[PDB]
Amino acid sequence: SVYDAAAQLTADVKKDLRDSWKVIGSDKKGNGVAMMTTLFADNQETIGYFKRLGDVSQGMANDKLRGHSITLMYALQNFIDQLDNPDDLVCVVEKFAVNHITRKISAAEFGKINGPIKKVLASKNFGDKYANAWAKLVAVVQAAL
Amino acid sequence: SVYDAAAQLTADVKKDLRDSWKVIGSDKKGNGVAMMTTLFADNQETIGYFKRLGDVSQGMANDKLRGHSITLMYALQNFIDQLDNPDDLVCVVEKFAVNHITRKISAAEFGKINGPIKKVLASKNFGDKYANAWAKLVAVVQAAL
Ligand code: HEM
Ligand code: HEM
Repeated sequence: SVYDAAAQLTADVKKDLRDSWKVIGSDKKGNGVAMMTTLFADNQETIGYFKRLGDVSQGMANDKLRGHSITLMYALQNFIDQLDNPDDLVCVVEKFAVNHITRKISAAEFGKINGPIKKVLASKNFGDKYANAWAKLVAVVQAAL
Repeated sequence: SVYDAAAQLTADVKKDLRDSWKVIGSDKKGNGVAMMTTLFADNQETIGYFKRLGDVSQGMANDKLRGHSITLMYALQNFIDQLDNPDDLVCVVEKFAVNHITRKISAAEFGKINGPIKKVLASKNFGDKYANAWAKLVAVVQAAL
């Protein structure tokens, strides 16, 4: 249940999400592309889904990948801004869930983003505590897939 | 080209866009839904395109419409944040252009959003000068359709 999952976002989890987002959200282009390239490097089997983006190995030089990556960060910004109201968080989560359901992305495969997030956070000196907080937010989307 | 349309946006236009966005972008849920409901009220012929959202006459109560409306405002937030780097603005614009090209939305049809934007701006006392500024930003997307 997406609603039960959303209920897991306690006061402490919400603060950790906001505190870490202040840092990684300040450079959407840089961190967005970093998240994507890490996903492709650590999980080669997912590259097939991103056929439209072309040669993703080009990274920042790939205009489609850069546009996609920046936009992905605004999806996260959206989630963060909705933390105060669970009903609004749920409706935006289900909107993006549909974007992935149509792409045939399962909850299990969506969860492969946790690795990349953990690594990007770690590069900015945010440890497991923060990685786990983000895993709970990702879990809300997983519940809708 | 899209780059040409983007590179054209002058300092004064960007100033008006950012000044007005500070206000209408401060209540994404409220103004986003207002924009969509106005589009449906003034251009009833577009309702059919949004059948995935269900009964759009439900307004704020429609969770799918609310989720869509909030997300649409983040696309605009994205545009506004990229104003000073045409290269980044172009790649995000082309990303969203694809979202509409796949739905068979022509440049002319996409321009129907200007009416609703003008009205929402006016509700906050931003006159024609501001509506014209926004029409220029919308024109950047039209250059990609
Ligand atoms: C934090 C997690 C993630 C977020 C916030 C997210 C967000 C997004 C957004 C906003 C889009 C664009 C939707 C559209 O315009 O159609 C997108 C597209 C896509 N996402 Fe994700 N995504 C995430 C994780 C993943 C993962 C882990 C996979 C794959 C294993 C995935 C696969 C896709 C695919 C295939 C597309 C379509 C790309 C295209 O052809 O343009 N996403 N995602
Ligand atoms: C300020 C201008 C506009 C912006 C920034 C915008 C933004 C968006 C965004 C972000 C999406 C979601 C893309 C996806 O997840 O697939 C969307 C979907 C859509 N847009 Fe727009 N849009 C605008 C104007 C229009 C206009 C004027 C029309 C039609 C005359 C239109 C028709 C559509 C349709 C049919 C969808 C699909 C809705 C669905 O089934 O979920 N858009 N738009």
